[PDB]
Amino acid sequence: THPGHLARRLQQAHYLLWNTMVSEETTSPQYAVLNALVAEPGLDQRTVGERVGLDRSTIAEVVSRLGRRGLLDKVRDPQDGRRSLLRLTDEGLRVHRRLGVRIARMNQVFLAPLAADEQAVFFDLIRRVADAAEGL
Amino acid sequence: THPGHLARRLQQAHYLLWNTMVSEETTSPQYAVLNALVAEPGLDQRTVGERVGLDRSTIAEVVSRLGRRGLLDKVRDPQDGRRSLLRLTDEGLRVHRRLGVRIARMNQVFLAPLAADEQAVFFDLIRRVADAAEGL
Repeated sequence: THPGHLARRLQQAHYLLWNTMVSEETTSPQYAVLNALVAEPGLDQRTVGERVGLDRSTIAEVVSRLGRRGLLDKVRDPQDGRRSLLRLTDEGLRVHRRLGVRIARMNQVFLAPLAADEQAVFFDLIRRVADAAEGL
Repeated sequence: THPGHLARRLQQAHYLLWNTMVSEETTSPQYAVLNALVAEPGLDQRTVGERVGLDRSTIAEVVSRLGRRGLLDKVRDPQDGRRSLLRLTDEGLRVHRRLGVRIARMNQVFLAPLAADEQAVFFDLIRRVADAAEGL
């Protein structure tokens, strides 16, 4: 059987579709940051890292890259000088919108070999397996 | 729904169980190397990397680590001087055997929230999804 092998395949297959149907340039974590900042403009970097579940070094790297692409701006907080506020640029908003449409299409294509009834089973079974393993 | 999120969870859950039920020291790729060398003692490093699907740098790192733990030996090929033959030590064989038993138990526990009929569905659905995505 080999369910460890199968789980890695499933995750890799999703990563492959992200790269072919969403973007070869914007990664999933980068998009999550744009997404968090659409919902909460001006959120500080530390909190943005928390929203998307990234450590301080990875969020620093993501923010630097999005900054260099002109997709977000970073301002030192006027009040607390040792936090930085992040805000999307006009182009960052545009990129977030375009990618969102592609992501929705991509995930529909990912699940498309399954009939609607099977997709619900797919989620149920995988959730039960992941939940039980993480519950020890 | 978010199937990309779910796929990463499933893979992470398996990685968590490997670490708690198999070994915190021997990784999955390291075990795959021991496993390949039980089946084919004396296989060269390049081919071992091919059997387990690792690039030349990752296999080099795995082999160095297993070597330092006294689990495998490396000999320059008498014929072709620029290939290296790998062979498990007595302890490498013992570790492979003990881990194998743990891996079998771990994978049974991983799939255990599912009834036998559901486990077959779990494999069928995930394979269909991964196969279709990798077929573009």
